[PDB]
Amino acid sequence: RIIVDPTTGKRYSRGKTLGKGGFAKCYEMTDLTNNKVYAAKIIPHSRVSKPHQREKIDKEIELHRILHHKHVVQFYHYFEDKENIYILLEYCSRRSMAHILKARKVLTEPEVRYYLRQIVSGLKYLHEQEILHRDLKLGNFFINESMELKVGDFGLAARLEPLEHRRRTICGTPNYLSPEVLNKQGHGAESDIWALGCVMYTMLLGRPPFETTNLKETYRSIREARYTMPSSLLAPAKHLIASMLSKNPEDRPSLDDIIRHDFFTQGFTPDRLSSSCCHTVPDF
Ligand SMILES: CC[C@@H]1C(=O)N(C)c2cnc(-c3ccc[nH]3)nc2N1C1CCCC1
Repeated sequence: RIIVDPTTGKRYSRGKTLGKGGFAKCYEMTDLTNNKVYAAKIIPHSRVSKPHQREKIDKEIELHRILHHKHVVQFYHYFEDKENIYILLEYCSRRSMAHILKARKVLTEPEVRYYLRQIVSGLKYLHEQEILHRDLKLGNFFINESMELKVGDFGLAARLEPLEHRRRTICGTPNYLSPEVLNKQGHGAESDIWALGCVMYTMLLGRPPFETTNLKETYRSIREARYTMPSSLLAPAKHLIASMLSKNPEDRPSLDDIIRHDFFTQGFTPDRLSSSCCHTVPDF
């Protein structure tokens, strides 16, 4: 099916569906004037009839469209017609880390380093733009044909705010509540670091350190920041976790500290991961 941008003339061809993405039905979409394929979110205006949800996509678009980095999903273009909003994004043929971890249960340490370095690279870029991601999770780490990771889905993302004027209410329903957010202190860069600690734990163990139901009954455990540290973890992995999930956000490492931790520096990390790793545990 041909889709024409009524503002420009520009023609696109819609391919196969890629699945549901919240407000969006997602599809392959080819720009006919370079012949490049994008992963597109197609959102009917009906799904955004309320002013707040209209503001929600507008914000996502506004923030995403200015980002350009190798480990951030590349925003291509957006337009609207009478029926839909179209957001064309970098096509990532190997799905997400959520799909990979579902298949693998647990990843090897060199793989954890491989993926984490790339997450840190993209997050660094974001934090220097003073943009907070606010929903870092495995499902938002998109993987391309060449096994390269891109951080995406900027649907809870916001610009950084000083504590004195900051939003103190929970924004959306993220995968990993910090202590500070649960203490009504709002979400800072350190809250993304939380969230990375939770990610690393999950990559190595296959389950999160705290419940992810976001039920009020879970709040005390998180805000204590007391959890099980399984013995199966190697010492450096344990130590790095342990710092990222510091109770006081001020005690958590910087992004530069994180990639220079013994967990990264004292182990093998290979330059390129094979696609078999979506599948099968790699060779020693
Ligand atoms: C468009 C939303 C999300 C996404 O944000 N990107 C960048 C993406 C890239 N490639 C793909 C992709 C290429 C081949 C299959 N999916 N998918 C992406 N998704 C999916 C679509 C359905 C749920 C999340």
